[PDB]
Amino acid sequence: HSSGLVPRGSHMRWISRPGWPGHLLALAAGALTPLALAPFDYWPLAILSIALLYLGLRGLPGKSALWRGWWYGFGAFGAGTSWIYVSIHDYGAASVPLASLLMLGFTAGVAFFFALPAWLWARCLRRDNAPLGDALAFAALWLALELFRSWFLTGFPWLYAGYSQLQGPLAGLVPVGGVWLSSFVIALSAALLVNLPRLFPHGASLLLGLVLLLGPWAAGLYLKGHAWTHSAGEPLRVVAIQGNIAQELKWDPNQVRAQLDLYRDLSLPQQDVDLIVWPETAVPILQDMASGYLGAMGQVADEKNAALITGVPVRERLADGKSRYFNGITVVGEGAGTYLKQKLVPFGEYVPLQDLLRGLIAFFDLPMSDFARGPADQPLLKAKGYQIAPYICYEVVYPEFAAALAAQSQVLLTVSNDTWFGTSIGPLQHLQMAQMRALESGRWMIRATNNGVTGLIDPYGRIVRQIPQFQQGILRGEVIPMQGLTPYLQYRVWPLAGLAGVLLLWALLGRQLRPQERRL
Ligand SMILES: CCCCCCCC/C=C\CCCCCCCC(=O)OC[C@H](O)CO
Ligand SMILES: CCCCCCCC/C=C\CCCCCCCC(=O)OC[C@H](O)CO
Ligand SMILES: CCCCCCCC/C=C\CCCCCCCC(=O)OC[C@H](O)CO
Ligand SMILES: CCCCCCCC/C=C\CCCCCCCC(=O)OC[C@H](O)CO
Ligand SMILES: *C(=S)NCCCCCCCCCCCCC
Repeated sequence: HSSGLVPRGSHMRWISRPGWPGHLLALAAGALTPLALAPFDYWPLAILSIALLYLGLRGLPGKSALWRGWWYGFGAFGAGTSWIYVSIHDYGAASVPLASLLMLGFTAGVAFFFALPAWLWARCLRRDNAPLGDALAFAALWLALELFRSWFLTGFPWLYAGYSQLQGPLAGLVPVGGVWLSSFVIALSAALLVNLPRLFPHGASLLLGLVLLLGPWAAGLYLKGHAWTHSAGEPLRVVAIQGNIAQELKWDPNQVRAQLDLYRDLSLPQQDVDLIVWPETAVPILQDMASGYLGAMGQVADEKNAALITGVPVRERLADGKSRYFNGITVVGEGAGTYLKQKLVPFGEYVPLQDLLRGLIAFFDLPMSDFARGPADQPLLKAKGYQIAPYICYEVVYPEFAAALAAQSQVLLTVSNDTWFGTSIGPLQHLQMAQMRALESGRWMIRATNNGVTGLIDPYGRIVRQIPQFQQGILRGEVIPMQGLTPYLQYRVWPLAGLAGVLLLWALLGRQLRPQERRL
């Protein structure tokens, strides 16, 4: 049998005990997670962060476990996504005290994405006396935890631990089970290293712990660089245009026309290529009222035997009066199709509780928007006879959602505007998650940005071609259409999710099961 409590005199009990020291370690532990992500990319920190949290929950009761999970999550988001403050301050025009209070509220609320599972772990799931089962149960809890984060309210799938393995040794597992399997193995390892000393007395158990600990790592390295997809056709020559049109939230007539003339003038001279791509809302005019600018741009592409792909605000006139808006992208030239954004950022593209909050937002002079969600099932964009999966801005962040469109495609395309966050680590984290989509999908991704990290991503998630951010530039490069299905795109989460459900159900039942001192 095993208690698990560290022997007295080791200076390690405060970690797993109720009180402020254990919470402060958890706060710092959570703050490691951005370190393991881009741009720092110290991926072993991801294991340490989770290992520290797992250890800090060992003896803990439910009420203090909940708050210790809140402190961990507060450190993760307070350090990992605090960069959201830049958009609110610099482009929302809010003062620093105001913007600080908003971000303080946000990360304190978002920190409950780690508080709730911690509380669930303590009250119902944790088995301190079974080291091997506890590690599996914790890993399977980590999956549920991130899966829940993708779904709840609108979802905030930021800082998944799995993204640290994009260029890490576990990159071989990402095409197999997605970012989900990557997070699962990082948590599983982290709990095994904690409980590994407890298996030293026992040979067979320790051996089994070592296979579970290092087996998947070996499997990830063995599968690193393996191509599950095959060439579908001749390479496409791609030109992406990055015009640092200063974001003006008050959108004014004289700067609009200079946008239309900037993107045109930059496209014409480019010697013939297969694809011209423009970033998010590259043409600022509504789709219906830009027939002239759009129509001319198609013939310019036609003379260049090319397809032009650009983001454009799209309007829908209802039967009664006023319109409805969408953040769309459309294709002209050698191609067709128009895609409408489905995932909308709350408080950026729309107001989630507009009736109460509208007046409140207005008194503090905060920007508001009224974009609407795209339909459930939309066709893919067509360009030179190929199926191009479209992603606008942070739709790339939702892995299950991305996989549905990534399948049934031969190339991946995203246009996004990272201007809002400036020189912070947001755009790099955002970009990193875009590369994971290429690695899960075994497809090339074209990423054109209004100003931040435009590039071409090979099917291994590696950035083969890119241009400097924060300056006007053009990216010339070649991407290859891809055929075939990765295992992750074939089966998605369900194989791993079912395994996790079993492990959670086992732990839940096994925690309360009589250990062969049966009453019957
Ligand atoms: C003591 C138990 C033994 C275990 C080993 C020691 C554990 C503590 C080690 C490091 C935590 C301190 C890290 C401080 C928090 C990370 C720094 C940070 O958050 O920087 C992110 C930055 O804000 C992005 O812009
Ligand atoms: C910085 C916070 C200090 C707290 C740490 C105290 C205990 C360290 C625990 C485990 C090893 C983590 C150290 C790993 C060093 C970084 C990993 C690395 O070398 O990555 C290279 C980089 O990713 C190329 O881009
Ligand atoms: C979801 C968005 C958040 C909505 C609200 C979520 C729950 C808020 C509960 C209390 C708020 C004020 C907390 C006051 C501090 C509570 C301290 C406490 O309970 O400590 C117990 C101790 O840790 C055990 O030993
Ligand atoms: C370990 C402690 C973790 C918690 C930390 C505090 C969390 C409090 C919440 C919001 C603070 C609002 C201020 C956020 C300031 C971030 C500013 C920022 O990241 O800007 C990047 C800059 O542009 C790069 O050049
Ligand atoms: C294009 S949309 N890129 C912008 C990325 C914005 C990141 C900000 C995310 C804020 C989401 C909060 C939702 C809260 C859910 C509970």
